[PDB]
Amino acid sequence: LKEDMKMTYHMDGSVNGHYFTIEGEGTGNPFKGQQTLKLRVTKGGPLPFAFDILSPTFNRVFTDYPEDMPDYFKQSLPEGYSWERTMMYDDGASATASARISLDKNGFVHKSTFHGENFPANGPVMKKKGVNWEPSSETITASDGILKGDVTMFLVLEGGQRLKALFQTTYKANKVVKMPPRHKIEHRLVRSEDGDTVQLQEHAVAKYFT
Repeated sequence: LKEDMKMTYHMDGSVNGHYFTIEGEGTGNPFKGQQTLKLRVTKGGPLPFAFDILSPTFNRVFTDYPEDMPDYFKQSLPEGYSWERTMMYDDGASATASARISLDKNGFVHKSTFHGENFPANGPVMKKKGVNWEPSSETITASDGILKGDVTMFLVLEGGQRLKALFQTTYKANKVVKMPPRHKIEHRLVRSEDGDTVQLQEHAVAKYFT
């Protein structure tokens, strides 16, 4: 690892049975928990839903961990880890996702999938009324060599509303690492658009409870 890393992204996904592919590149400082991504829809575009439902799928290596806390994700390198995720929305929509994080000569390789269903046809997701996720705090717990993450998510929508979702994730390293205590990761993710390339910026900091 170094302070200036590169990443590449490939996602195959679908939402309400409409399939798409996204590719892109990123840079970040994994020690400061900072990453900036540049993503392009290469098949199935333009997306007929709010991009925000995909953005958390696009890497806890980029988490600022305290020096004295075991860092599950950085320990996993160079082999890396994978995760599986469920996302349950307050409107009845639901989605699953998975990702595998590894390293080649250029930097991180991020390969993900996404499957979303039952987003209401006339609702803010399918009408593209997402703005940004509110900052959130994911609780991370350790058991039997794997981590589980739990976070209640609020998508800010146009017109002042919010849509709630429950995200649950299981993070699985390839090898045995030193396991952390129960803790939280504070996430701040911002999306920006320019009719060509979607930008995501995330800052993430791990901290002890209390």
